[PDB]
Amino acid sequence: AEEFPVPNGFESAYREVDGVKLHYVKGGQGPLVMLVHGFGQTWYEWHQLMPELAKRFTVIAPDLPGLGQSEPPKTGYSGEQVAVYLHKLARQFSPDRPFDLVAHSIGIWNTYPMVVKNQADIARLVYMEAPIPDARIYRFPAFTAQGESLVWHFSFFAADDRLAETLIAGKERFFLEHFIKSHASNTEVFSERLLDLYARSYAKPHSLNASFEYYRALNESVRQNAELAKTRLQMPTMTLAGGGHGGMGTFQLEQMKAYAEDVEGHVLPGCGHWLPEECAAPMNRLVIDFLSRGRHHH
Amino acid sequence: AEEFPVPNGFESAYREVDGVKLHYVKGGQGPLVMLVHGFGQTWYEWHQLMPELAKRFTVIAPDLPGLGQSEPPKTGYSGEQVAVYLHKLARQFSPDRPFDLVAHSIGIWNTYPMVVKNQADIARLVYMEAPIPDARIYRFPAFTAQGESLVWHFSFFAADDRLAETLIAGKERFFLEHFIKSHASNTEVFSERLLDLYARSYAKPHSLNASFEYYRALNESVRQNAELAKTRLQMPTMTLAGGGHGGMGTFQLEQMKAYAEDVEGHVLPGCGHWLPEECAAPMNRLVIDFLSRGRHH
Repeated sequence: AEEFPVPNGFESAYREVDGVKLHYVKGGQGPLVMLVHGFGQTWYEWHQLMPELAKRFTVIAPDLPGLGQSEPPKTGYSGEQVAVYLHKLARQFSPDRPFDLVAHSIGIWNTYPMVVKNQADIARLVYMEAPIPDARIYRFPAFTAQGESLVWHFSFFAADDRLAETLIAGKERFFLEHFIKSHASNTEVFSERLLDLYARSYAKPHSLNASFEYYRALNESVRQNAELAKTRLQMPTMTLAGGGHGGMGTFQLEQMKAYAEDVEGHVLPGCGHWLPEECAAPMNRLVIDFLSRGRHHH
Repeated sequence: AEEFPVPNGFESAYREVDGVKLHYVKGGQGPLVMLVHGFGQTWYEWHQLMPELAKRFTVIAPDLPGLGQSEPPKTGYSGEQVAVYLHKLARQFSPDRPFDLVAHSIGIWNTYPMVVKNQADIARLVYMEAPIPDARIYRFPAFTAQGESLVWHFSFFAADDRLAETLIAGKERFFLEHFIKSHASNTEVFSERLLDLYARSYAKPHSLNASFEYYRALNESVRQNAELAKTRLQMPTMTLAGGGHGGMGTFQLEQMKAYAEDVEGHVLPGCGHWLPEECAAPMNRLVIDFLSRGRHH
């Protein structure tokens, strides 16, 4: 059985990486593009982009360790630790040439270290909708004049005593609907059915815990990145962010300018945090065009 | 039936104020001092201070509307609305003389408007461990280099769709122990027995909901106070804050300086948010001494 429907022409499969069984969905032909999902979701957030991208590239979309159908990490949930798994997975499929990387939400946290440490392995980079973990995250407000702030969940999820697991267990669907809609401009794109699918996946006990362990390691990731960022990124990079309610707006590109020498950014009006679903068509177009400036299958 | 044990020589009673039945505990004789508790607690947080103050003052400690044994407010949960109930309650017991006020946590939110609107009724004021609702609250961080921040719960509690009640219902005792200890320096004073008492009170469905309605009204309280703060407080004021884990530190006094002409402040080392329980000896002493500068028994 599969947690999410696999697009025609794609395969659902697994690979062991450093003793951890990673799930991914793969299809297409040509140079490799790895798509990395974020919190509250799985490989499936990429299911609309995948068929289009697969016309020109080999596309792989893994589940992050502990989430979807991937085994939890055996090392830890810090960015540097998780990035090893994703880098080695990509290298299994693209040993002889650099690959492209697209990441959303905590997919950014879990890839930045392997990007900065293995720059020759990364042809082009697309990051969307989340800060790279650094001191900037300590500036986001706890509360706003309009109500709940964007990232108070960083504290909720990082809290000890299994605070988040304990409160959310038995209420996973309820919580995820609130969380998704509070970070969305276009809530309509999230059908009750789609919410059901995502909720059932992250409700698996080890996945509910894994979700929050990423946040429990966030300060460690910030400290790791303080050292890593001494080396700027040199590959062509694009950032995307939502310009509507729930989105990062200008923050995404502005932060990335501090990390990357060669970066272009777009803010998508009318879209929030969940770009692949809220603004599928324009997001897909921007990603496909940016990656197609490089070598690919015709 | 009582949720918490009354100190010897005190009485547990109720007063109807504007159609709302308020619970309070009262004892002593002399000029009136009203003690107003905050979130996660009830009048009981004052139970150690109460007998000491009662040697020189008439002491009243009410339960905030909807919390402890008090009915929910009929108007609303904004500071200005709740302050009416508390001002009227105090004035029933001290109709002809100013009274003293001590408030902790959201007790501050629920008293500030009646202090600024009725300055002649307030002889001396002690505020501890919470911001007065104003624009400064939007500057607190969501996350810190140590972990969870002081006031991320403002967002959690204010969130739509009854987010906090829905998640916390059935898990009130677990949640309260985490919340209290995460905001404490001296966590050891929160025995399982004491936590059981506080949890059973706020787990009453209407109390769990009321708790969060104060936060859902927070932005309204900020808007209210923007107008009220055009007049500085003129009565003697003291602020207390914890200097340990979970405490407000220097913020308490620094904010109060913008509100009060006559203010002295203290930061208590090794103490977090829960001053009456974490640091009873020094906190009680500071409060008794400050209030005893004025007329007492």
